[PDB]
Amino acid sequence: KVFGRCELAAAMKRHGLDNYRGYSLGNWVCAAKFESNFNTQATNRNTDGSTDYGILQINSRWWCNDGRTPGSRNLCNIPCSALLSSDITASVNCAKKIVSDGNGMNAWVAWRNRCKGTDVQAWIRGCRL
Ligand code: NA
Ligand code: NA
Ligand code: NA
Ligand code: NA
Ligand code: NA
Repeated sequence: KVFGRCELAAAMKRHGLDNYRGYSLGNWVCAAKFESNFNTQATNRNTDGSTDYGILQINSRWWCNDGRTPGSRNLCNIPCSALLSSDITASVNCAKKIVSDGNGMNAWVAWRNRCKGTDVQAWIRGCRL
């Protein structure tokens, strides 16, 4: 599923990401834009044999099991395929596990480069959220 900006913002809001560990909603929308272009089916293969999955391009080395990232972990206790669903539950829950504290969004390089230190409120503008 390819979400619209405000559509994803609203879903992320419903799922509790607004001000999660102090990160306002726009942060998460901004990260998703530059990680996946709001496409739940986004995948990226890395040279280390890991893969990034879903709206937030969550990586298989640590966070999910894809059965092909040898010697890796699954801290979200999910198959990585769960991160490709139109149902954003698994991606949100896993994102919350990644951000386990208030510097946690540094995990996403795209967030660091495109969102951190920015007025992320623009990401929810026009959404009435
Ligand atoms: Na929802
Ligand atoms: Na893994
Ligand atoms: Na797979
Ligand atoms: Na899917
Ligand atoms: Na930006």
